[PDB]
Amino acid sequence: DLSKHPSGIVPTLQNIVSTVNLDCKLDLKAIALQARNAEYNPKRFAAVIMRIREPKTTALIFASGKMVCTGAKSEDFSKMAARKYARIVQKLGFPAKFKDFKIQNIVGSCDVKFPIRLEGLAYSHAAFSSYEPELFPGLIYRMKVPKIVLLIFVSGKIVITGAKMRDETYKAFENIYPVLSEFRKI
DNA sequence: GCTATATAAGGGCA
DNA sequence: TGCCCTTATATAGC
Repeated sequence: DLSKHPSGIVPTLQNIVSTVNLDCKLDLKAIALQARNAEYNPKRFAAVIMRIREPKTTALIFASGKMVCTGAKSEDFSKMAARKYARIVQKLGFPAKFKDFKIQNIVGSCDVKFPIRLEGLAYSHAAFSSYEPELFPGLIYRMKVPKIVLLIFVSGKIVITGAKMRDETYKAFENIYPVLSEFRKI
């Protein structure tokens, strides 16, 4: 699909974070007692942690009725898993709705299949880069348009994060592609 | 396991 | 105020 992805590479979506408002106060201890695949340690974190096999995800359910869903490989899968959780809560006795579902972070990654001269890339783009190999082996590239953060490795492996729309993930990778090429390690 | 990245939700505390 | 708490996930040298 060289028309949409000129580099001929499509970043793989790895993790999606979403939120939804169940729109009802939830008794968390009641839920932690009735729910099987759930864990709740208020002294550690103020949320019940639930999980489902398909789509493989984890939800953080708060007393406020708010809910975080993480782990899905796509946006649809995240909405889908979010709905299965809402229905679990519904079946637990709370008048749970599904208000304001929103994708909050999309995580993707790809392999350009060639090593990068991270120091040169960093040096040529100081304004956007943070490369301190002794702290983290990857170059932290904070792209301005779109506002996306890329983790660039010597191996040619790239992690694109911070997107709320998958096109931001694709766009960021397309913008960075010619840059990675410019600093290919020979 | 850790280091780092983005992100939401909450309680708790300087 | 504002930071960390926790969860997921790719990446990789500790």
